Amino acid sequence: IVGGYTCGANTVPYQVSLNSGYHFCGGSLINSQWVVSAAHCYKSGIQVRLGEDNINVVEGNEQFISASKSIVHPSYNSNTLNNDIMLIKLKSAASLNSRVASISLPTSCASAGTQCLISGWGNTKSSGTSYPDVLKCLKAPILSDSSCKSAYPGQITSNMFCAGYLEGGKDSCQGDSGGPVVCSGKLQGIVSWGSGCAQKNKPGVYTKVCNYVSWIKQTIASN
Ligand SMILES: NC(=[NH2+])c1ccc2[nH]c(-c3cc(F)ccc3[O-])nc2c1
Ligand SMILES: [Ca+2]
Repeated sequence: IVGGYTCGANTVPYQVSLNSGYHFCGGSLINSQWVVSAAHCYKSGIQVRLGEDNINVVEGNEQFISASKSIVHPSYNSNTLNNDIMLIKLKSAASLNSRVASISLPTSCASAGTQCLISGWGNTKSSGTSYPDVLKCLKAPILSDSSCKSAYPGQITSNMFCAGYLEGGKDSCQGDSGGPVVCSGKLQGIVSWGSGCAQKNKPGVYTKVCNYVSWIKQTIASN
């Protein structure tokens, strides 16, 4: 997260860290046994780490659970990143409490101008790499579809939306992929891609979760 602030320990209780010997992507807990992340974060050997603040220190509240299976959307296109969503089923259910809690799926899509919270342990520098130990937060608005298509002509599909600042300086970045974009208490986006990080007129692009709620529900119901 570039231009963000320290969230504060366990203030984003649905945030998870996907780990394979190091943090490589974020994710969101949607119920005690499932996590939603980005399809491009897929790899085998994933351990889901819940209740984290400093990912390099066991401070208490952490729950490390192995993934039993990861389900990448069947129509995920790795060249366009269209349908960049994946569901991860945990080997055992997590113990939910005030520090580890799930976030709700939306019933309607969010409008331009909606203010959202983006969080993650990704790079905090736009020019270079500085990875934080604790969770960073960023408040950012959803941009109109015309400004998003004007910024990335021919690369935005109806399953994506832009959020951020066209002046540059505040954005999600590498290491934040798969993490949450929460607006009014509902999970509206998944950190997916962008051109560099916090560059002027190049806002971040997010997977539009409201287009996948029936898919998520039907997939969880059958697995
Ligand atoms: N500017 C952004 N809003 C952004 C967000 C997530 C990213 N994730 C990545 C990324 C880069 C890699 F080289 C490998 C995996 C990633 O998720 N770049 C990203 C850029
Ligand atoms: Ca920790």
